[PDB]
Amino acid sequence: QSPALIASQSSWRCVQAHDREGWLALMADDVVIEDPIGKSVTNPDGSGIKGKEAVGAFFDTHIAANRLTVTCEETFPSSSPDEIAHILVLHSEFDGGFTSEVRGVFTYRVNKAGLITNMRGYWNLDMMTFG
Amino acid sequence: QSPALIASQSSWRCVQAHDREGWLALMADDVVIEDPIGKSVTNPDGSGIKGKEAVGAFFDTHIAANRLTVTCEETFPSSSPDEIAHILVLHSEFDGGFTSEVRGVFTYRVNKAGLITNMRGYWNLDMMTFG
Ligand SMILES: CCCCCCCCCCCC[N+](C)(C)[O-]
Repeated sequence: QSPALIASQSSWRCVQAHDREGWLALMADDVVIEDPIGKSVTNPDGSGIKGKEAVGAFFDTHIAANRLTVTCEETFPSSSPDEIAHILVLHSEFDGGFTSEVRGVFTYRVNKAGLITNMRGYWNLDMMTFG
Repeated sequence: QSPALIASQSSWRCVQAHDREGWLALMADDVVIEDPIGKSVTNPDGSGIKGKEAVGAFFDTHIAANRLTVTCEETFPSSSPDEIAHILVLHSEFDGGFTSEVRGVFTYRVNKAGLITNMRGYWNLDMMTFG
């Protein structure tokens, strides 16, 4: 498996399993998570979640006590072992009850070491479904 | 329509019409086209095709003698009006009836003037089909 595919697959696994230290272990010190790209509830100023401290902070307040499910519908390798794209379905479940789901394209970049430098999501709240 | 969506649709129109100057007019002077991301036939050194002079040369090489079609299977807005992703199928025909086809994720970014700064493709020669 390419470094990008390993990292993205390991990323989904840690998040779903609520593995804080495993998730952060996948990340470069200079990581930027734009989920989604542009201004949204999960990217308030559009500049993304920047650095492992911020990423852990996000996990703590927004993943720790919430159920998240990630379904990979399709994977698109590039001609670089370090860059990859996927069609993912994100399903979130807050206690007690409120659900949201969104389907979008997600891009990942890793550095030479195989650590995630970028995760970028193409979706918006107009595309989201609620229950 | 968003600037990103407008620019991407216009890119498809220009390339299919062999409109070299119209295509270049959609681009920022700092444009980088990575089709695909990473080293390949259409990205010789993996650093992409950089700037309008180089893009014009790329057009002369890979588009001017290509019966090229672009089919948009699906579009994925982000939360930025300036960034968007699509699943595209690019069908080429060249030199006496050779045909190639690739289906992949293509991301586009525009600047504040709505001009394309980045076009990036997730595909590799291994996912290409022929005839
Ligand atoms: C079998 C190898 C042939 C190389 C594939 C043909 C290159 C076509 C490039 C068409 C232009 C693509 N794009 C994204 C700029 O529109």
